[PDB]
Amino acid sequence: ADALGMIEVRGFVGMVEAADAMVKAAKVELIGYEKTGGGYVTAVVRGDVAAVKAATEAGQRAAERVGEVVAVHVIPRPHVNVDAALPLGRTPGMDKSA
Amino acid sequence: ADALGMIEVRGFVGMVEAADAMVKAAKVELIGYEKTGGGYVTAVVRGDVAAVKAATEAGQRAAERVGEVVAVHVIPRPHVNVDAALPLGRTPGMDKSA
Amino acid sequence: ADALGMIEVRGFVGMVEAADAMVKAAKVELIGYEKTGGGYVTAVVRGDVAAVKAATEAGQRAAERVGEVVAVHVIPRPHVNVDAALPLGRTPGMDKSA
Amino acid sequence: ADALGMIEVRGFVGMVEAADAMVKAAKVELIGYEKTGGGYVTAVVRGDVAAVKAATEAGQRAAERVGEVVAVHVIPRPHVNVDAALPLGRTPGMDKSA
Amino acid sequence: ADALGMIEVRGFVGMVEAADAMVKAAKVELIGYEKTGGGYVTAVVRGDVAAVKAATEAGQRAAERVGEVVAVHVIPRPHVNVDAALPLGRTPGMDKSA
Amino acid sequence: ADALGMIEVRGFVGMVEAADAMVKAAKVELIGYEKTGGGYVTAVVRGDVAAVKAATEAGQRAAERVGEVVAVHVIPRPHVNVDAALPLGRTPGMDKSA
Repeated sequence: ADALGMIEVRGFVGMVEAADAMVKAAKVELIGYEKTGGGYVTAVVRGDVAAVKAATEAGQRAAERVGEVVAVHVIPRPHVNVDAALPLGRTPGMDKSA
Repeated sequence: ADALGMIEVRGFVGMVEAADAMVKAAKVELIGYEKTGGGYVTAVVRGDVAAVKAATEAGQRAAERVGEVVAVHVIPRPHVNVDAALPLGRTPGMDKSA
Repeated sequence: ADALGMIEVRGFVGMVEAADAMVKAAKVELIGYEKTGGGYVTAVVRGDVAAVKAATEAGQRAAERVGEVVAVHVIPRPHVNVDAALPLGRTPGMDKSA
Repeated sequence: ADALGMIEVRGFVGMVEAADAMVKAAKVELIGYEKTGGGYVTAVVRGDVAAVKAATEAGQRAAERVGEVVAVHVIPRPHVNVDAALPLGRTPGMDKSA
Repeated sequence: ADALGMIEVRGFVGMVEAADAMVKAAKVELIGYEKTGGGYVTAVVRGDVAAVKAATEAGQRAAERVGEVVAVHVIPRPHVNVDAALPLGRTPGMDKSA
Repeated sequence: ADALGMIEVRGFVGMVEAADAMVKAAKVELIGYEKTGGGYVTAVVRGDVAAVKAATEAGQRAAERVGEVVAVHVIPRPHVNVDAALPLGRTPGMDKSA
């Protein structure tokens, strides 16, 4: 599975800026955003480990100027159970080559 | 794609005043508002880069008199993945010109 | 469009008292209330500029005795885009004379 | 219209005790409860003005022993627009006598 | 009606530990849990007064070690209006012997 | 019934890292995650008592590096009423062996 990048912000605007910067910096796909209430939202991007690493670093830098960044993290090889149980945009089995 | 303008406020009233001020200040379309819970809401406008910039600065000014503004930001050239994955009122492909 | 009055309270009871006082003080219609989570709720009334001004002032005075008022604001002539994009009870086109 | 009694608590348990105490203290009907997020909930009772006043004071007393009461308020003669626009268990027109 | 026991925790894990300890300590039924947002959740158990009293005391002791307990309370004889209007797992009339 | 493991975090990213670490550390199934609002989320894993214990300690370790962990707890032998009333991924009766 592709690597996993996540930028959590207590602020929609900052999360949007994180997402925009990430997809512009590297070959990663913004698959969606998670809403957990209380003003907390998370931008999720996926791609190769190198791409997700470069995107996440750029997303953090730019979002920090506009909003309240809660967390920034990269998971190079997410477990298949994680992708199946959590909404991260790469449901196992969703593949034409499968 | 149109430029993107956003005023985030922990308060519906302040966001409404922001939104009202933006569409009055320049030729921009208020496409809707995002609810992220915890009292956090974001007014979203779209238009040309010059127009959205003029709108947001007036919106920040107006919202600040009524509420606690959380974030104010403009993205002149938002990435297509962002408009596709996030609800910003400019879904790629939604155009009569095709 | 009719003028717009809004009383935001972090407390349902105080918001209800705001709403009750507003419709009693002047010729304005309580069109509903907006729920943005985190305990935040907003009472929305509409009517002529003078009526909404008198209502909002009475709503603020009484609500302040019972709850936590977040914001109080009046918009005399809300933009048509605001009424169309936001739930303020006067959707443009919803008129028998139209 | 019946008088309106309300006990708002940042805590479900405290609200439940408030509601229980109100309907036990006087001839009032617990019509339901409002959820505004952030842990905020409001118990709503309806009945004659004397009954709701007796209920709320007992409810405040009982809720205070269990939780953090946010607001306590009585509206003897609520405006018809309020009962029509807000969920208080006495929708105008809902009556067999017509 | 059976007695009513409630353990409110600002934390799902602590609420789960409360619920588990309660049903293990005495003859009470965990009927469900109430979600009021802001991280607030409440475990609700019902049974005879003695059983609910023993359960609630054990639920409080164990939950306090794991999470943030907001409120703990027992209602021996909840009013019929409470069980009808609030989701506490004993809707009046839901009985085969009725 | 399988043992129950839980990592609660006020942050989606920290919870995702917890969940990822748990299923990687031991033979446990991430059954899902609970959303209680206010930014609070809980990762839920099921498996043998030894496995879930190994998972949670690794999950706490991993989540703590990324976010603010709210609660960490293991229930070796959860009561059947808990699995029936709460969404923990092991509904009693859901078994081919019957």
